[PDB]
Amino acid sequence: KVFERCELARTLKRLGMDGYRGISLANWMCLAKWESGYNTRATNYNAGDRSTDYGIFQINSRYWCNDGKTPGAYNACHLSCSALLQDNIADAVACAKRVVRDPQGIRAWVAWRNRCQNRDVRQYVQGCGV
Repeated sequence: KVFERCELARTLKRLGMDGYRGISLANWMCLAKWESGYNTRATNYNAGDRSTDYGIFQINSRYWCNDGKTPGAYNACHLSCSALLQDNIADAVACAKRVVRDPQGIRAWVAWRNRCQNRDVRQYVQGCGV
């Protein structure tokens, strides 16, 4: 599923992402935008270290979900990476919250540091009714 901007903003709000661990909805929107273009099916194999990024938030298999093919990996979200490829993003959201409960918080994703951090992300949620 490729979410439309405002559709995603309201879905994320309903899921309790607005201000979760201090992270505004617009930050999550900015993150999803750059990680996948709001696409829940997006995947990216990382030939460098044998791990794969999954879903709308491009969550990595080395530590967050289990795909059985990443060496010495962990499954902190305790989900099969398949759960991160569903149209329904409830599981991906559960996992993104798990990610940010760690010290780095939203900084866990480098694309967020590159495209969202210290930027005006208000545009992401404008007119969405959130």
